[PDB]
Amino acid sequence: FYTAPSTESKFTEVLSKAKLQYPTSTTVAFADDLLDGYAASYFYLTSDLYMQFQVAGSSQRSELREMETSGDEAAWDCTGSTAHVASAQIAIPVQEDGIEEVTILQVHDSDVTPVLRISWVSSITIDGVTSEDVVLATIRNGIDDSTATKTVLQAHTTSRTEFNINVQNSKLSITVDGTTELDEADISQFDGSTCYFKAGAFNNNPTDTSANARIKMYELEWVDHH
Ligand SMILES: O=C(O)[C@H]1O[C@@H](O[C@H]2[C@H](O)[C@H](O)[C@H](O)O[C@@H]2C(=O)O)[C@@H](O)[C@@H](O)[C@@H]1O
Repeated sequence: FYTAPSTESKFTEVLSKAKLQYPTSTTVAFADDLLDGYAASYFYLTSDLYMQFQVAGSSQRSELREMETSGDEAAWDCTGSTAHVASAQIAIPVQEDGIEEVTILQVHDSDVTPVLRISWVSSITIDGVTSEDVVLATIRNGIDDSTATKTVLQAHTTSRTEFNINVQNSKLSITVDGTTELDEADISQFDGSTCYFKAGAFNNNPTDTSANARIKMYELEWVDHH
């Protein structure tokens, strides 16, 4: 009794270029599975046509991982001259009690390091400034450095919001509803790495391991160019 996101043509291309991971890193549905009507409590189309991801547990995820239509995994040069762009229209609902951070978009390297996470956070303190209920960009400072540079992008709203990630020439930019909120952040620390996009709900440090994080996407696409 779940409608598949594949029933909406606006998702055909991204699903053809994705695989779904749930609840950890193992793939539960490949592109062909997704295109053939895959749907479950953790991944389904709502009545008003959002692709909704839902998951409970610490560091558990319901997440799409960028793929090539060939079936190759996406593995583009993180710092190369070819622009890689991810665009999404995301409605972040008020999260259930005990949900503290939910990652909704990533640039991830082809090993174990997220280059960028865009996440909702209940709270965050950056250089002495605490912000409540915001959308955050987190860029890891290196593969061998567990620390990250964090940037507030937006006050959380339930309204559908346009996010754009543009990666090119060792820099990364983020726009929110068309306004630049992170302007050519350096990611040269991933020279020599390959990268891919992810999108969905990835539940970070919940205080209630039973609560469900929940994220809705009205549009989603990832492209490259030159
Ligand atoms: O909480 C920390 O100690 C560090 O977490 C970092 O983000 C994590 C994130 O919580 C997820 O587990 C993800 O899978 O891996 C990320 C990682 O880079 O290890 C950063 O938030 C960092 O600022 C924290 O120091």
